[PDB]
Amino acid sequence: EVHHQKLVFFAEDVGSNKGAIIGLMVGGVVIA
Amino acid sequence: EVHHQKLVFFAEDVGSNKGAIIGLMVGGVV
Amino acid sequence: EVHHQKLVFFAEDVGSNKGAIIGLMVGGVVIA
Amino acid sequence: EVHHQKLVFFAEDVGSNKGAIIGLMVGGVV
Amino acid sequence: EVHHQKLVFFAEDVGSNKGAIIGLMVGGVVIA
Amino acid sequence: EVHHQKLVFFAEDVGSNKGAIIGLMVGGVV
Amino acid sequence: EVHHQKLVFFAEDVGSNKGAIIGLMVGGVVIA
Amino acid sequence: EVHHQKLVFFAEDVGSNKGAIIGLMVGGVV
Amino acid sequence: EVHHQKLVFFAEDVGSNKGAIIGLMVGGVVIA
Amino acid sequence: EVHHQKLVFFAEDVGSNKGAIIGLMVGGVVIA
Amino acid sequence: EVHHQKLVFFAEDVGSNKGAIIGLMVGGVV
Amino acid sequence: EVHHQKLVFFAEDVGSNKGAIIGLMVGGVV
Amino acid sequence: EVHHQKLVFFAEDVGSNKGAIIGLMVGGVVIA
Amino acid sequence: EVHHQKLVFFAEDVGSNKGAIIGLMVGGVV
Amino acid sequence: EVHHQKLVFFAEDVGSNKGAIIGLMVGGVVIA
Amino acid sequence: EVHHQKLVFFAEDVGSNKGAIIGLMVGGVV
Repeated sequence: EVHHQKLVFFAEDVGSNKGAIIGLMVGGVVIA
Repeated sequence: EVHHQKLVFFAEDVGSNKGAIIGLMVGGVV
Repeated sequence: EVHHQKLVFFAEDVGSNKGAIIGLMVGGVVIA
Repeated sequence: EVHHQKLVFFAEDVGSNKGAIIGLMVGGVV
Repeated sequence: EVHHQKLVFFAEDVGSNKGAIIGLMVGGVVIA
Repeated sequence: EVHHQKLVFFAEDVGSNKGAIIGLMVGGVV
Repeated sequence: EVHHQKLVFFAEDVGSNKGAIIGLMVGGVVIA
Repeated sequence: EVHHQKLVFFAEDVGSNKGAIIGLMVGGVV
Repeated sequence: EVHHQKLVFFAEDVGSNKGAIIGLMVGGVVIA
Repeated sequence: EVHHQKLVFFAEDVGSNKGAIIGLMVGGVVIA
Repeated sequence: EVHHQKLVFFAEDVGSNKGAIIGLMVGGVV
Repeated sequence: EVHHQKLVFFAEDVGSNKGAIIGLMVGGVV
Repeated sequence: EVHHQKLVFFAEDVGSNKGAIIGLMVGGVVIA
Repeated sequence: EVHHQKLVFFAEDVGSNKGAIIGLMVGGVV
Repeated sequence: EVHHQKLVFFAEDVGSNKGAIIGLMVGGVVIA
Repeated sequence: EVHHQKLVFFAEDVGSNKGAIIGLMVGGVV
């Protein structure tokens, strides 16, 4: 089947927003 | 044959926003 | 066959907007 | 066989604007 | 087949506008 | 086979417009 | 086959006009 | 078909006049 | 602090002159 | 502190020149 | 100091003359 | 504290040239 | 503190050059 | 305090070169 | 100590060069 | 603090020059 990628991230604030470190490293290898 | 690549981030501030570290690294070889 | 890449980022600040560090690096390699 | 590339960013303010750091660097080598 | 790229950025300044940093660097190469 | 390239920015001001720093550098070589 | 490039920039100034930094440097070359 | 290149900038005028810094350096050669 | 950009392109034609496709689209903007 | 970028590409055509595809898309952004 | 921008193209001429395609669209504005 | 970025590619021919596909897309968001 | 990034690719063809598919995608994200 | 990022590829042809798939995806967040 | 990264790949031919699929996916995450 | 940006391409011809397809699109926004 064809590649289906879904990445959902939620980051809500209710007083003092800061922000954390979020790193998404996606790697794919294949022939042709 | 559809390649559905959906990347969504939901950020909502209520008091005072600062700044998050969002790093999206997508690498593909064919 | 049909590439559908969609990146949607929501940044709704109701208090004081600052500035987040977002880096979108997508790399594709394919033999023509 | 269409290449649908949609990049949408929603930046809303209701108090004070500053300056976010968003970098979109995509590389496609065919 | 056919490339359809759509970049949409929303900036709703309601308080006191300033200025954000947005870099759009799309690199595409193909052998003709 | 129309290469649809739409680049749209919506900057609104109802307080005190200033100056956003946006750089659009699309590079394509066939 | 045919390039349909459209750049639309909306800048409101209901509060007070100023001056945004908008750099439009798109480069497209094809072998002849 | 014909190359449909459209560059449009819409600036409002309600507050104190000033001037935006736009650099339209689009390069397209075959 | 000071931009020192230099583009040097060497193209020899000892066999037969033709026509290379060189696209120079550098964009540099700074907030004022 | 200070950026020093140097891109050097060597193309020594001795047989029969044609044309290669080389895309240099450097994207750099920074809050001032 | 002063902005040192240098653009030099050195094309030789030994065989049959023709003509290269150079698109110099450098955009720099503050 | 210098940021040294050196990118060098050596393409040598002694028979017949064609056309390689090299794409260098780097993104630095500070 | 001092970044030293060097990418050196060697491609010496003594027979018949064709065309390899090389994609260099480096992404860096850091809070200013 | 030096970040030595050295990436080297040695491709040598003797008869007839074709085209290898070289994909380097380096992503780092801090 | 400071990050020292060294990647060396050899690909030599002696008759009929082809080329294999080599994908290097490096990912690093850290705070500030 | 001089921003050294050196872009140099060495294209030689001793057989029969044609046309390389090179696209240099550097985007920098401060």
